[PDB]
Amino acid sequence: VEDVCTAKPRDIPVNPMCIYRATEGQGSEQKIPGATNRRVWELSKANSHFATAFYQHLADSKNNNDNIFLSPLSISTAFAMTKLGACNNTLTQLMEVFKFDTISEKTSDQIHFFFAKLNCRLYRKANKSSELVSANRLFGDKSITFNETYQDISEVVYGAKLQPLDFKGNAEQSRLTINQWISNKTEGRITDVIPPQAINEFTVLVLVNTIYFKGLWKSKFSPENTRKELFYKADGESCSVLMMYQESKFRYRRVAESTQVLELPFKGDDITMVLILPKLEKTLAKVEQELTPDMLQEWLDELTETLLVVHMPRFRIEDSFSVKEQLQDMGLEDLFSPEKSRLPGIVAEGRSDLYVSDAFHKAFLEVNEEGSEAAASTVISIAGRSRVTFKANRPFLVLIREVALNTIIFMGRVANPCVD
Repeated sequence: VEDVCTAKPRDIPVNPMCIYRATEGQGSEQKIPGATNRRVWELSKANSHFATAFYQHLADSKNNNDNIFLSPLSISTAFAMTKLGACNNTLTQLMEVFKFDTISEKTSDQIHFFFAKLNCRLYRKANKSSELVSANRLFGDKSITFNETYQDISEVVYGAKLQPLDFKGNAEQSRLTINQWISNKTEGRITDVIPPQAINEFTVLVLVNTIYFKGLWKSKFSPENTRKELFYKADGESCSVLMMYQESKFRYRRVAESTQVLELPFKGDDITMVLILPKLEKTLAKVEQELTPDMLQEWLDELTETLLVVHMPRFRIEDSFSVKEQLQDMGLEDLFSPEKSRLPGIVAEGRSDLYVSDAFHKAFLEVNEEGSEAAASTVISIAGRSRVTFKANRPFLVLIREVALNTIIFMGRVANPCVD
């Protein structure tokens, strides 16, 4: 069994309460993937536009000397899970902000199928490759009878089991139970996401998503060619880092405005790490400000195995934030206003007032001699009740693609590596 996605020949129970809907029309392409639904391609593309669109926004909100790291795929999954229960305008905005309107189908109900199609085609049993894994769960207050078909399109399409907690009474204790589920599901890395008073008396459903990844480098680094070196911080100050070094053949190009893009694949070429180390004289800010997921030229043009002598800090960056600030700026407004939020698919017995009170995300990355472990979580809580050389020793951005499907699984700016 490997879920609904590729059952046998098949069909799924997907039909929520409301449906939205003319697509983007120009571009929003497909890799000449003549196959029935090769929508999953345009889903990954839509998803990756939101990833760039969400980073450009978060990076602007974040002081340039801070590290950023998120898993745009975690963020698109946890909200497409919530768009099941949405309706009317809340739905027009979830389709619009997360770019789901770009997938060429005429109806929002379809996107859910295509997400289970790309998820099955992503966390698959790769007994060589790596460890890319996800776990979605819907925890709701024991006292609310939840909507039965919600409950189930979630079992099928997202693998999200309902778990009753006693939010209403024992909410502080309930926060500890979800926070620990996330710990377990990310191999103890994304610890305590949900901040101290985020869940209380009136939380109806907390829904959580996770994504964990471990991968060994193809071309490992030697613990002996690991000297300390200065990393010249984003602010022009510097710190001592344990800087890894190796000589190898790797995909590479020096792209627009001498912004070097390296791809270092993990064990058995499915997942890679992309590093964008922009020239000395530039500022990573510029390259952050003009990022466009249709700058995939950058990525796909370095199919030129090139002999690098690579220097790279081994670091550990950990980060968390509120997706509610930046999504509001992105345009998702109705979903968070108790006034304007329309979500009738989630509750049966009340069915009405529910809104997203806050929405969190925490992330992790340890890159090191033998490989890297990344982890990520999102919980959206809802309430209402009813010898060329590439010496990366200065800030750079990090992508972690899953090549086959092209899905930016994680994205970051390691701007200060001498943190733990």
